[PDB]
Amino acid sequence: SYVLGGRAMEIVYDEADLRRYFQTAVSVSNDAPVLLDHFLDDAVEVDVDAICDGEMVLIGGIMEHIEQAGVHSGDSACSLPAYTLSQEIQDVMRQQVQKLAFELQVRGLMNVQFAVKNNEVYLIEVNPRAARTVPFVSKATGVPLAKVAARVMAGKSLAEQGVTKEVIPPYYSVKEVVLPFNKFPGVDPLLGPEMRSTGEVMGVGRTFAEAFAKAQLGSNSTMKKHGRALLSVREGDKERVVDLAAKLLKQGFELDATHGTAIVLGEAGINPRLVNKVHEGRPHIQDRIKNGEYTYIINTTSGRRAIEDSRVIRRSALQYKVHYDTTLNGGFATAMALNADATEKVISVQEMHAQIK
Amino acid sequence: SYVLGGRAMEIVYDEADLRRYFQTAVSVSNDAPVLLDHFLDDAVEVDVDAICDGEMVLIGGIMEHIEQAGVHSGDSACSLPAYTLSQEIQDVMRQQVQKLAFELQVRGLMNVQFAVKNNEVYLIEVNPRAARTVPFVSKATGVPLAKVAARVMAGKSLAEQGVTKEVIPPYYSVKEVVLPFNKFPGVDPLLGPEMRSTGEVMGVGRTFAEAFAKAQLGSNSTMKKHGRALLSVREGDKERVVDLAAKLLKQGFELDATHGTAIVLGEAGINPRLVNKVHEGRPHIQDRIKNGEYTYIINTTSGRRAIEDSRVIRRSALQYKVHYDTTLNGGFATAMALNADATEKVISVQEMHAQIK
Ligand SMILES: Nc1ncnc2c1ncn2[C@@H]1O[C@H](COP(=O)(O)OP(=O)(O)NP(=O)(O)O)[C@@H](O)[C@H]1O
Ligand SMILES: Nc1ncnc2c1ncn2[C@@H]1O[C@H](COP(=O)(O)OP(=O)(O)NP(=O)(O)O)[C@@H](O)[C@H]1O
Ligand SMILES: NCCC[C@H](N)C(=O)O
Ligand SMILES: NCCC[C@H](N)C(=O)O
Ligand SMILES: [Cl-]
Ligand SMILES: [K+]
Ligand SMILES: [K+]
Ligand SMILES: [Mn+2]
Ligand SMILES: [Mn+2]
Ligand SMILES: [Mn+2]
Ligand SMILES: [Mn+2]
Repeated sequence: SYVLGGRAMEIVYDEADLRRYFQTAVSVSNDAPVLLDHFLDDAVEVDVDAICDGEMVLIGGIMEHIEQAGVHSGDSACSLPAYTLSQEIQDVMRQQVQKLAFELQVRGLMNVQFAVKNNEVYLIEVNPRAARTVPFVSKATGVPLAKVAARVMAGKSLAEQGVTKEVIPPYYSVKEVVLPFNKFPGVDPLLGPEMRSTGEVMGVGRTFAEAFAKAQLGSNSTMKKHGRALLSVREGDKERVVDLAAKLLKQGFELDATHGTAIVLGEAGINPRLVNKVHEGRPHIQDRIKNGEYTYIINTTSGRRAIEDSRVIRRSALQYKVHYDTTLNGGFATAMALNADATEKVISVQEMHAQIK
Repeated sequence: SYVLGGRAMEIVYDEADLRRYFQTAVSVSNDAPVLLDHFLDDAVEVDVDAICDGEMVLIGGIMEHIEQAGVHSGDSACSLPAYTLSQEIQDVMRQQVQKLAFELQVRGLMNVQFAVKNNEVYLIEVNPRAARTVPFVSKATGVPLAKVAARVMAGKSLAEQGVTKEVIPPYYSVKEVVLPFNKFPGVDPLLGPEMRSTGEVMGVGRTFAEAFAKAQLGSNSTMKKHGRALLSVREGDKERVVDLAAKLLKQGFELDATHGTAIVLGEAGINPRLVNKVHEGRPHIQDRIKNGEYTYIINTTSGRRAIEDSRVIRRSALQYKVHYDTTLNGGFATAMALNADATEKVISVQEMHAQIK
C-alpha cells in the first residue's frame, strides 16, 4: 500500500517466493495492507489520465502499453492513441474511469490503470493524483492537463474552463524509457513489476511505426536495420515468434535460434541457424554476441530459474551494445519500426498542436 | 579362430565389454585362439579372390567395399573395379596376395582381406578356400574361377589352362546385400563385424553410380529421388556430412536434422529444419518418420550406448519402409546413385562378357 514506482513489488510464483518478499512489502506498505493479486498473463496494459470536477470527467489520454501487464507502466513504452486496442474496449475503459471519478469524489487529476485480457477489462489500480504520464499526455494533446486540474482544484469547473471534450490527435505519440542497467553492471537487465527507469523520450509520427521508431532512437537505442538477429523465446511466445521472424526476414535479417525456438520456426517453414547455449557448445551465443555477431536480439523468459538461466545473454547483449527486447510485443514494435525513417520528417510542438481540430 | 561370417565377433570398447563377449568367442574358436585386434578407424575394406597353382598366382578380382572396415565384408556393398582406391595401393595388395599365396602353399582358391588406412595396407585375414565373392567376381570377370581352381586342384596349372592374366572389365560391377531385419523386429537393425545378411544382388553399370543404383534397386531399396531427408550423424562424420547434405540439396531434397547435426550444417551455411529427438519434444523424428515425412534417412552412430540411444530411428525407418543408410560412405554412394537410371539400359551377361577383350 501507499507506494509508487512499484516499490517492493514482486511476482511470486510459489510458497517460498512469498516468505522471501513479504516483510519488505509490509515495510514500505504504510500501516496499510499488502495486496495479493492474481497474475494476468498475456494482458495488454493501459493508462488513463483524467480530470473530474465533481460535475464532469474529462478524459486526458488513453495510452496503450507496448509491454504487457507485468512490466511496470513506468518501464513500459506506450502509445497515444492506442495502436491495437478496440474502440469498443476503450469506450469501456472510458466508462469505468468516469464511474470511478465520481465514486471516488475525485477533484482535479486522476490516473487509472487497466488490463485487457480476452476482451475483458480488469482493474489494476487508481492514483488519485497527477501521474508521471501527464506531461507526456499534455504534450501530445496540447492540453495543459496540470493547469486545468490546478484550476479545478481551486474552484473553476472544466466547463468554466472550456475544456470538456477529449482531444484525439492526428498523429501518433509514443513514449519510450531509459534504463540505468549500464550503471549497475551486476544487475540482471530484465524488466518487471518494479520500476527501474530514470527517464523517458517521446516520438511523434504519422504512423505508430514512425512514432515508435523515433522514440526508440531517442531512447538511445543501438538497433540496426540489417544483420543477424537472435531469437530465443519462451514457451508462451512460441506461437507469435514465427510472425516476428518473418518480419525480420522480410527486412533482410539473417536468423539464429537456440534449440527450442528454432524447432518451432522450422516447423513453420523458417529455418534459422542453430546456436549453442553457454552450456551446450562452442562457440556459444556469448561468444557470438561478443563477436559482434548480432545486431538484434529477442529474448523472452518465464520463471525464477529460467530467468537466472538466461541472465547471461542479457548481460552480454547489454555489455556489447546490442539492441535487445525482452517482450515479444516489444519485438513486434521494434520490427514495425524497421519500416520507418526517424530522420525523414521533423515537426514542432507548435505545428503539432496546430493540427489539432 | 575357425569361423566365417564373423561368428561371435564383436568390437570392444572397454574391459567389461570384453568380459561379456570373451567366452562366446572362445566357445566357437575350435580349440584355437581368439584374436584381439586393434580396431582400424576410417579405413577402407578390400576383398581379394585369387588362385595359386604353386607356380603362379592369378588375381580374380579386387573388390572395394562401400562400408568401412568394421562392417562385415558379407554385409558390405562392394565394387569391382575398386572405385576410390589408388592403383598404387591396389598393386600393393596384389603383391601381398601373391606373397601370401606362396608362403601358405595355397592350391586352388583363396580369399584375402585388407584394410586401407592412411595409404597403408593392413591384413585382416586369409580364407584358404573358395569365398562367397567368387560367383560375383566370376560373373563380373567372365572367368569361371570355381572351374579353374577346381582344375588346378586336380593337377592342371593355370598356364596349361591358359588362365594367367587378371581380368579388368570394362564396366563397373557392384554387389549389394539383402538383410533380414524385417523378420526380427525386436532387433536393432545396426550393421557390424558379424555378418547378418541372407542374400545379395548384382548391379552392372557404365559408371560406379550406374552400378550402385542398379545394385540398390535390385536389393529392393525404397529410395526415392526426391522428398525430405533426415540427417542424424555421429561426431566423426561431422565433416563429410556437409558435402552430403549439399549433395542432397542439389538433388532437390529437403533436409531435417537433429540437434548436433543441425549445428554443423548451420556453420557450413546449411540450415536444415530442426527435428526433435525422442526425448527432446514433439513432434519428434519417430512421429515424423511414422507420418511418412521422410523419403531418406541417414543415421550414423558410434559406441555401445550411443547406438542403443539411436535405435529407434532405425527401427522406425524399417517399419515404415524408408530407405536408410547407417554409414556415411553408404550415404555418399546413395547420393551418387541419384544421378543414374537403373531402368535405362539393360545388358545380358553374354553381352557383358563379350565386351571383354
Ligand atoms: N494483477 C496483475 N497482473 C499483471 N500485472 C499486474 C497486476 N497488478 C499489477 N501488475 C503490473 O505491475 C505494475 C505495478 O502495479 P501497481 O500497483 O500499479 O504499482 P505502483 O507502485 O502503484 N505504480 P505507480 O503508482 O503508477 O507508480 C502494473 O503497472 C502492472 O504492469
Ligand atoms: N582390426 C580390425 N579393424 C577394423 N575392422 C576389422 C578389423 N578386424 C576385422 N574387421 C572387421 O570385421 C570383419 C570380420 O572379420 P573376419 O576376420 O574377416 O571374420 P570372418 O568370420 O573370418 N569372415 P569371413 O571368413 O569372410 O566370412 C571384417 O570384414 C572387418 O569389417
Ligand atoms: N520499455 C523498456 C525498454 C525495452 C528493452 N529494450 C527490453 O526489451 O527489455
Ligand atoms: N550394404 C549394407 C546395407 C546398408 C543399409 N542401408 C544401412 O546403411 O545400414
Ligand atoms: Cl543501420
Ligand atoms: K506494461
Ligand atoms: K566393410
Ligand atoms: Mn500507484
Ligand atoms: Mn502503477
Ligand atoms: Mn574368414
Ligand atoms: Mn572375413
